[PDB]
Amino acid sequence: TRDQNGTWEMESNENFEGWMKALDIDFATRKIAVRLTQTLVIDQDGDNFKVKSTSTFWNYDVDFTVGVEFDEYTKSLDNRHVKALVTWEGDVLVCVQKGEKENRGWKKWIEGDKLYEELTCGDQVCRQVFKKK
Ligand SMILES: *C/C=C(\C)c1ccc(N(C)C)s1
Repeated sequence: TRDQNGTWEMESNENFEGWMKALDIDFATRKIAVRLTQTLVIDQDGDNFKVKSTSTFWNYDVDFTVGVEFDEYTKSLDNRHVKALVTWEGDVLVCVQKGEKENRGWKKWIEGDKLYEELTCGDQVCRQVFKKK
C-alpha cells in the first residue's frame, strides 16, 4: 500500500518532545509545540511528492522526488543544512537526512485508512498516527 495521498489528521503523538529536544529546539518553542494537533497534507504522483506539515504554530513544506538526492535547509524547524533522500523499503517511505545529527529522518506507511509516521533524530523516536480525512 504505497498511496499516501490525502489530508491526514493527527490521532496520536508519542515522544514529540524528545524528538524536538534532539534537534535542540528551544524550550519556549517545545513547550508550545508539544501541545498541538498536527495535520499532514500529501500530494503524490509517481515519484513526485509535495508534503505539508501544519499546526497552529508551524507550516513545514517539502517537495521531493523519490530516489533523487536533494540538498535541504530545514528552515523554521532547526535551521540546518542536510542532504536528504527519500526511498521505498517495501511500502515504507523512508527519508534519511545526512548532516550534523545522527539517525535523522522519518518513515511513513499506511495501515487501512491511517498513516503511521516515525520521526527520528539521535536516539529519539517520535511515533504518530493520522486518520485520512
Ligand atoms: C513526512 C513528515 C515530515 C516531512 C515532517 C516535517 C516536520 C514534522 N513535524 C514538526 C511533526 S513532520
